[PDB]
Amino acid sequence: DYKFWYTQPVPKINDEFNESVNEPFISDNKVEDVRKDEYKLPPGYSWYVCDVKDEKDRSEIYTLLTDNYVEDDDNIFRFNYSAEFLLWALTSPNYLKTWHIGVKYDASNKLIGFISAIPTDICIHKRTIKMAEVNFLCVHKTLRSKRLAPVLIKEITRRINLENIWQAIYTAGVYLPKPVSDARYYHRSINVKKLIEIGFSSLNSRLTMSRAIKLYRVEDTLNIKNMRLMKKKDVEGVHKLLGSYLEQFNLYAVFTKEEIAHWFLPIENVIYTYVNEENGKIKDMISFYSLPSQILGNDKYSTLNAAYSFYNVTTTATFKQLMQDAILLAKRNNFDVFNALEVMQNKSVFEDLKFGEGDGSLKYYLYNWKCASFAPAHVGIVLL
Ligand SMILES: CCCCCCCCCCCCCC(=O)CSCCNC(=O)CCNC(=O)[C@H](O)C(C)(C)COP(=O)(O)OP(=O)(O)OC[C@H]1O[C@@H](n2cnc3c(N)ncnc32)[C@H](O)[C@@H]1OP(=O)(O)O
Ligand SMILES: COc1cccc(COC(=O)c2sc3ccccc3c2OC2CCNCC2)c1
Ligand SMILES: [Cl-]
Ligand SMILES: [Mg+2]
Repeated sequence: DYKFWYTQPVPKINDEFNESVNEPFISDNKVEDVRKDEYKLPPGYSWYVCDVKDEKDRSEIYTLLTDNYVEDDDNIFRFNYSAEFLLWALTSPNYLKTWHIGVKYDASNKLIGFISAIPTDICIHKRTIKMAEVNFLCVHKTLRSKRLAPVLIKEITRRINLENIWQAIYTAGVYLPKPVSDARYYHRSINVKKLIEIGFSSLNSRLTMSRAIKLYRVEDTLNIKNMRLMKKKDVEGVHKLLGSYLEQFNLYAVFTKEEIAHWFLPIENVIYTYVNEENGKIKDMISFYSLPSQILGNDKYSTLNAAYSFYNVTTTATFKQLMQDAILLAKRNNFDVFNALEVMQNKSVFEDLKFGEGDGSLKYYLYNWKCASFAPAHVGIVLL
């Protein structure tokens, strides 16, 4: 049963829609009727408006996530998004401070809950809808299974609806009512030895340590020799290349020139974008973001450095060549592992490029939207 989810404008567990259905569950909503009062929290807890632009507020959000955010099923790893990453993720064009919602415990003044949204135009099945992208829902490990999460969700929904937005996109590893797509992740080993010493990867009697190192070795030469860090001048070119590529997919964000500069211009230890320019034209792009995991209870290593495949477009190479280059660029930036979802064209290169299947999948969800579900090849958006 999904006692909370079932009260919400999302599909029931059995709902399945034709490709021709593509619409809200609840249309003709009115901003004027949205509740003005904040949702009621348990006694001794208060809403707090986080200023992601303030170093100190931002560090409180960081601590909460470092200690309490997503772990894998074996709880060896916990996501450790850096402060400077959270600042990029939360301050895209037209972002609203009042969509960055904390909850404090009054007696300690400590942040013990968070939820965020940013505004994004989302094209679902060729209809572009102004939506909210929701992320970084977190409750402190000590406060789990007390029905705080639905209060966080309902408060942000109300804050979102105040801006006349009635749809959202979000992703979770947990299964909820009901995904529009479901994409397994794959991982390409870069620093083999580390990955074995921490348990992520393993050896058979056939595959010895030296043999595993050799298996994953890469040639430090790019397939596209002029692939270079993106610069401000490249923004219009990236806009045209990415914008045109993304139109083939069933689900994707429609990016303005301003969002392209926000989402792609490199920031050390956050976002890496490389371009291939020919006649002042951007004809190829690789991008990936930095998402470390903290390694729980390993005597030797505290952090796994991990590049996450973001948006990759080639017109002068094979997609395999392009991704092979993405892997090398991540190795050049001291990543231990390169992670990708089986979205867009990704899956076609995983065998050849020596990716291993992960343990699970990332589900893609819409709020207050009814449509046909689809295979993840047709997914054209990567969240943070
Ligand atoms: C138009 C605007 C629309 C606005 C909003 C759109 C929707 C946005 C939705 C959010 C999108 C966020 C995307 C995102 O951030 C990326 S997915 C990452 C979520 N964060 C984590 O997993 C961190 C580790 N865990 C936690 O901090 C807690 O376990 C959380 C806070 C997850 C749940 O706290 P708790 O102490 O374990 O649980 P209770 O408080 O007792 O609450 C249980 C109720 O929460 C439902 N639940 C559990 N996990 C969920 C999840 N990941 N999405 C949605 N729902 C989730 C659950 O199914 C149940 O409902 P039910 O009884 O019906 O089954
Ligand atoms: C620490 O636990 C993990 C250990 C190993 C692997 C994972 C992976 O989980 C995910 O959801 C993934 S993979 C991937 C690969 C490329 C691009 C995105 C993602 C992704 O979603 C991201 C976007 C949604 N918000 C969290 C990360 C977890
Ligand atoms: Cl209610
Ligand atoms: Mg709770």
